[PDB]
Amino acid sequence: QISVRGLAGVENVTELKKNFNRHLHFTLVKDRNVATPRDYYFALAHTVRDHLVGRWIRTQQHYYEKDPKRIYYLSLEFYMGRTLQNTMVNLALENACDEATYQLGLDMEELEEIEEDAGLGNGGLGRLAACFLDSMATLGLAAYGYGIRYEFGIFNQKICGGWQMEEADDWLRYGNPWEKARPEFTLPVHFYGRVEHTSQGAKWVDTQVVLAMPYDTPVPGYRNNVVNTMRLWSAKAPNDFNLGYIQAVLDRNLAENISRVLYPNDNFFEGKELRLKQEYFVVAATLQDIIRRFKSSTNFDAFPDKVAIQLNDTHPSLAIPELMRVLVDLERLDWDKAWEVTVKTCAYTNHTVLPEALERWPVHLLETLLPRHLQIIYEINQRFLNRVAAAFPGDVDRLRRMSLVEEGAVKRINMAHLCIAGSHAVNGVARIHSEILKKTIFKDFYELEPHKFQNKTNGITPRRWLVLCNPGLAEIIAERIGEEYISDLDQLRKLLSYVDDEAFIRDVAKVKQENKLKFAAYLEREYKVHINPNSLFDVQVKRIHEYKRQLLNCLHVITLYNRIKKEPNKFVVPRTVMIGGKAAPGYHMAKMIIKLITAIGDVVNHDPVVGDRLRVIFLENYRVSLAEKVIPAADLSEQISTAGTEASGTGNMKFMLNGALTIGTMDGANVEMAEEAGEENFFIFGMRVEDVDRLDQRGYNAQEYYDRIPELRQIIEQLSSGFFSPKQPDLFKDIVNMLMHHDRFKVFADYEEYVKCQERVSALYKNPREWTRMVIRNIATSGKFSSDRTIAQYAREIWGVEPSRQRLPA
Amino acid sequence: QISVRGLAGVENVTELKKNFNRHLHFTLVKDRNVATPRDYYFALAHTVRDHLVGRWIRTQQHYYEKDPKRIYYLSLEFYMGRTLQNTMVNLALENACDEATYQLGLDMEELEEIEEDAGLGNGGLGRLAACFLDSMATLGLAAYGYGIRYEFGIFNQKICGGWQMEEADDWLRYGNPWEKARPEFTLPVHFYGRVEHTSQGAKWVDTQVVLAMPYDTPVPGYRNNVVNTMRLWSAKAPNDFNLGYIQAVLDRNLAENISRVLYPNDNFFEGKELRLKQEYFVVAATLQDIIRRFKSSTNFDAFPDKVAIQLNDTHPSLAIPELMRVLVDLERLDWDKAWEVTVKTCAYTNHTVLPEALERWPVHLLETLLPRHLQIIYEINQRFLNRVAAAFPGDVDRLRRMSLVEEGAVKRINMAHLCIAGSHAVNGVARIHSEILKKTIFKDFYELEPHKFQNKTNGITPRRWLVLCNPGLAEIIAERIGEEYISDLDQLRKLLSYVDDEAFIRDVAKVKQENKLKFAAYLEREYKVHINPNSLFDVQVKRIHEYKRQLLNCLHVITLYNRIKKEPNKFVVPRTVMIGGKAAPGYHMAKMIIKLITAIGDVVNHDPVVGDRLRVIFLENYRVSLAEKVIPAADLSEQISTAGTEASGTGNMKFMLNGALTIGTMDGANVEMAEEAGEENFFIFGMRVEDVDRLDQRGYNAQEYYDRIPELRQIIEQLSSGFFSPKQPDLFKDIVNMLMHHDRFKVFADYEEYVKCQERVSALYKNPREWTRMVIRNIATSGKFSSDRTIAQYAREIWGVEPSRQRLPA
Ligand SMILES: OC[C@H]1O[C@@H](c2csc(-c3ccccc3)n2)[C@H](O)[C@@H](O)[C@@H]1O
Ligand SMILES: OC[C@H]1O[C@@H](c2csc(-c3ccccc3)n2)[C@H](O)[C@@H](O)[C@@H]1O
Ligand SMILES: *Cc1c(COP(=O)(O)O)cnc(C)c1O
Ligand SMILES: *Cc1c(COP(=O)(O)O)cnc(C)c1O
Repeated sequence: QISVRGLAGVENVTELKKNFNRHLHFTLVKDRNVATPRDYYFALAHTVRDHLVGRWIRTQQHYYEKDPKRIYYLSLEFYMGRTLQNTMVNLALENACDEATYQLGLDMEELEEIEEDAGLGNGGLGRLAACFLDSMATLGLAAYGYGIRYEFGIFNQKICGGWQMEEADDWLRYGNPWEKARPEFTLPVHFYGRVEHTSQGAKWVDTQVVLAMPYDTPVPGYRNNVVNTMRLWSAKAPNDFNLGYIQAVLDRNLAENISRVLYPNDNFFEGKELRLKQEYFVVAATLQDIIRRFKSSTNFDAFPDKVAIQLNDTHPSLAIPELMRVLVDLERLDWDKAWEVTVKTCAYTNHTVLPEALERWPVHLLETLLPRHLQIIYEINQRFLNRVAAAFPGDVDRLRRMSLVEEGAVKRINMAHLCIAGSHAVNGVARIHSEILKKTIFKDFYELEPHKFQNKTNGITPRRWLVLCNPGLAEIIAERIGEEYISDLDQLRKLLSYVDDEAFIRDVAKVKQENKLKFAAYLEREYKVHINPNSLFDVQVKRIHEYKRQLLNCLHVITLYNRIKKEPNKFVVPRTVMIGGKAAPGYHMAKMIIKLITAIGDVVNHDPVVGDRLRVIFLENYRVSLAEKVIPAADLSEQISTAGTEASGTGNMKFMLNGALTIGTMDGANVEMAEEAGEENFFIFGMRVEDVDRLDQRGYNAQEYYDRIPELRQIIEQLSSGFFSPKQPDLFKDIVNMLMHHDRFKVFADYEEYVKCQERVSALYKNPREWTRMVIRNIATSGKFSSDRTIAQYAREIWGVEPSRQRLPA
Repeated sequence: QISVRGLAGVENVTELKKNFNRHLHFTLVKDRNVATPRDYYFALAHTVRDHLVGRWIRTQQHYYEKDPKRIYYLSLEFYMGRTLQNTMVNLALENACDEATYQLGLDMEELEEIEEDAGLGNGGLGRLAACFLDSMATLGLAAYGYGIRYEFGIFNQKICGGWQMEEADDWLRYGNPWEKARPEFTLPVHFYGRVEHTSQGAKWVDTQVVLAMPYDTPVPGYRNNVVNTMRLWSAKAPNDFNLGYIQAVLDRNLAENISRVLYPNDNFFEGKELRLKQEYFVVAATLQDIIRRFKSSTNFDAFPDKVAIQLNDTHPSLAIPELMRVLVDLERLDWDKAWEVTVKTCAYTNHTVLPEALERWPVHLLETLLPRHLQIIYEINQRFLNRVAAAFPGDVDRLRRMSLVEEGAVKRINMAHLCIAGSHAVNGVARIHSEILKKTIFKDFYELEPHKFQNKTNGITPRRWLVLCNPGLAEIIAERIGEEYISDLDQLRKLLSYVDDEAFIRDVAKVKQENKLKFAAYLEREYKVHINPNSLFDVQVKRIHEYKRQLLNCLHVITLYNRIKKEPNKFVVPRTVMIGGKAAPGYHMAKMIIKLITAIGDVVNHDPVVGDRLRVIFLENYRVSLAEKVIPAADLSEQISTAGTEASGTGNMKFMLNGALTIGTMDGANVEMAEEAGEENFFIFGMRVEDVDRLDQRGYNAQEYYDRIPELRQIIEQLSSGFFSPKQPDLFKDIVNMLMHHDRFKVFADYEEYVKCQERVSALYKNPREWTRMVIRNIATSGKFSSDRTIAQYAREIWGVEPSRQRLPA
């Protein structure tokens, strides 16, 4: 049908049909008379997986011959989403499979919709890991994603009476055709025990053994015939475990709990033992595998020439003491040689400055669970503080601040401190975030070792986030400038010579309108809801957080509503305001914000005076596959975090790529997005980092804003008095109370400038041609925000390897 | 190589090789350079499974068209063993696959050895279920095995210092290529709750839901292109289960525990709630499926014309009240019509008379877990006792004895009573066992309803138990009388015209000697043990039980040893005495007997005076796949249960078929084996049922035998004084104490006649020609003991269907 989906050759289509019927019969043991749409999805999945297999085997083979430096991306989260369309896109099979399925009387798009998201992540961080694996394969890096195969990923979100309910994400119920179990490479992981000191050094004994069983998932590069590996570990009890009889077998479930469930906290730390078990489990099994692969090339001087280990935040920080433990206790290297090897192997990406998100593990937990690691951590701390003392003699305060060990009621290990000490590179995830690291929380570490601190601004894969989710936009771009941009997104700048071309302006607006019609219909079908598709689609999709200020958005929506009620017969640009995201299940305030969003919707959507001029929709179960639908349908991207809180964001980039204008604060990658497009092509409002600091010094008094802004007082009096909760007048007293007395994120301080800036968005939306021209200027400058740029920067400036776009032979 | 293994056609072999290489590449994602023997086993498994798939689909299709009466075999146990060789045998692929694997440089026999037993059973009962499924498929019956997919089957037995240690049977670690998950036919099973009475009858409410997910395993018939289905249920939590968040997800394991582990008790009842949950789970999910399939043919008068349900002992007795509950509470049939349908649908096989094996469930357990079933059971009891009262007016004692409800400290339901009341047929499993049922424990039920009581003598499948385990014997038989006997074992009588043929006598002895050489070498390799293969192989393999009297065997072995020490320089027929079996983990006395067997071995095998004249071997981890090796190697079958305790036995039949002579009591199927071969071709000794009864009336005084038999006193003084346990002189005081004061199974009463009969075995073994002639007379009369005869009898006399040997088209 469309050019960027590849060729449907007569041979290819015939062969895809033969193999689809072979899998339906032999693999699924179904005839065509009893097959369900789900059997047809599986037969197709198996048929596309067959095209991966040769490439996967030849790629892993090639890495054995050439023995390049190996990259190990350690993450507790890989937010993969669906695999089928991504595989077809990257193998150029999409049109062939459309054709082959059409000739068997099936709709490929209907079968695509039956795939479960691999939801093994919370949001930005897990999804960055997935975009990275795609970019590492596209750039021919010998890269491995290592993590945990959670039985249950991020919970499925139901709304009941406007409240979030959680349901278990049973994503493996029907089987995962993408993974290959490798039970033959099962490795032991040790817990508890105690340290004995001998003549021959320290010895970790009386440990409980958990087995780590790997599942390999293929990661295809973009048409380069490279297939890298994501290895995920599953926890298994040994067969002698507890071995009255019955209970011993049932108690195997204590050990297997380690890989049962993803912790559903976004940008928050929960100090639970099961979480620390997950962190050690992935580090212990991964490092044995890394070392096994290295020894099949005694001499560990070459280890950092053959191995880069990237730590995705501090979640796998134990990789540092674990590598020391293996090198010192098992390989019998001296401390200093082992440490040199460790520092040159490890690098640490920091993702947040929020105090409540930084991992600070109580010493009593590490003492019980990982006694030897705690000894190695104390020893690291001693030798690290001795270097601080020598460089800053007499600065005892620096020594207390830089310590890996925090003093207090409970002693904690600062895992971030451990990562900086044990890594040759520390990077933030956007320029402003990397600057904030050097000026604030890591100032001391920066003054000791300025050379370690880098920026690597985040990116998104234009494969999933343009070609796959927005084929119509991909196509009209390819019509003008060819296909090369999909693996070289900087080529999108060539679109600037088309901002005054009438046909291109018409095609960009037509794709946007088609995406909106398609998404409005998706809402009708799956959730019986009626939206005007000629309205401005104002979309805020991201995890529910105080710092991301969904509440600021709520205040704008109630402001629009109050303005309609006051002057009902005046023209307003119509809007569908859509807010979606999950709250962490124990995050009371995030759960109240969801409830307020739905409560606003219950009042606004049923007011006859409002008409189809204002709709408020809570998008249920926001996840990777809902993002692929709603991002392409959006007109306005809401990126309205308080300046200095959103380290980068990646949602922002997705919408820039897909033809939405951004209303945002000078926070995270928003700053670099505005720099690339021009400030005049961006709806920037609100405090800078500098202004928030000025407010903090004098004191944030919310009362002042409530007293000076009559429009804001009206909203607060409405919230307080039960305008939005008639049967429960005090339902939202916690929200009012927090906004008035304990707002860390200064929602009221940005209110006036937000509402005024939202009027400028409406004004431009009245002028379709100038809206679409500004959209073109955004799409055209979105190249920097490709994960291909990000990974090429990690590769050249951290890992010491050269990316490549050269194809492996088929 | 050998004729009964089928043709290796040039096309067949080429095609098996192509598909083996296709599965190694596409299915296992291995090249030939990294593949292990286990990858080669899997590629072959997948290649043979592909030949099942067409036949399976066409068979299930054919049953939908023809809509024959359906047989449902409900068992908590299917002792399947390995599937690969069985599939090849029944599809005539064995020589083709040998040839195809040989040409790829692999040894098929080495790959066969890598398959895990499906050990979803304890022994005789579970293995009867497996032999039955094979015979039902061979006789073209529309039959379904229904059970539980236990994650852990019968434990792996290790011996440490002569003691049994249990290890978890992780049989699914590497995957099961034989099963097909059918998550789309998942059914709810209810537990707990309470009964509400309405206008519209009774209603079971506030229940906990467990999901039952079926796994289908193919059951190929012998070269008739029939493939029946074994459906096993797996327990799954619903996604709203417990739905702080983390614990709710981890607590899903409470529901999934139902199908986690097989209870490892043989011929013993443990009244545990988890066991009752397993019993309801398989019955609830199976009956919904049975009814679903019936409704795709309102009118339940025809139900028993379309459905037979066979209960394998009382383990699925809840099928009776469950069928009533569905018919009365859900389908709104009146009680009497529902009961008529239930009785005509259900039939009950009894397997034991041992009091401690009969299921008697406390009322308080049924009250809490299955409140509605208990109400239906009380109602059954009332209407049943009203018929007893009418037929036997004034016999209040009969009423107490026949009650489904036993009075006492705790009230119990007698599940056997429920089965007789709710079934149109009750059968024992050997003629003497069926007679004992009518004269003793079910006398009262027999006098009320004589027409219900049948015999169906057990059998074994000659496919697994001759062709598969003993190809050399199968072949020399096929040389003389053709192949037809494999599906018509009565044809073995034709071998009687060869008892005086010298070539046949030579070939029978050569196969036996080859089997013994092959088994002696298996012992050397896997367990570093050195046996004389010219010795008589005296084999007792079965679960470790007081009633099966391994101890009587021990007494003979110590007698032989004491006779050698007294007269070292006199000739004795050399023997390898091999005893093997598992003890139930909580069965203290069974665990002590294993320890005594190994303790005898430690003394006997290390005495230089004894030489290679007497060896005692404990065969570790006795299971279906060890039975396929040791049964063909045996000279003497030990079937020495106390008369009236072994309902049938099936081991006995396996050895008769495979060229071993039997030393046994007139117990179980031993009686009919002796009748078929002639008493003169059988080593019968000991008390009959009549003699045990005579001893019971006067009182069993073990002292009397100890006082009169000096040889026996010597053994007891040796056991007591620590002759067999030097460092622990009192190790075996429990064994001596039980034999002297509390022996329910009268070991000493059979001792004298056992030792004298064992001398007659030795005498005949000195005369190879007359031993082999007696062996021929045994093999020749073993036809009755085919499970094909058994199932044809169930079919004609219980289920009301005609067996068929006609092929489905390929
Ligand atoms: O770099 C990827 C994204 O990382 C987000 C983040 C920071 S900390 C964090 C986290 C996620 C799960 C469990 C614990 C912490 N996620 C962070 O909040 C986003 O700004 C950023 O875009
Ligand atoms: O009919 C098959 C075999 O059944 C054996 C049996 C009786 S009761 C029983 C059992 C097995 C497992 C759990 C509970 C009871 N097995 C019984 O002990 C054998 O004699 C007989 O051959
Ligand atoms: C990209 C993405 C995110 C991250 O969005 P932010 O706006 O940067 O928080 C979260 N969830 C999903 C499903 C995503 O695709
Ligand atoms: C046949 C068989 C049994 C039953 O043997 P009995 O001697 O009748 O108790 C038990 N276990 C296995 C593995 C069998 O094959």
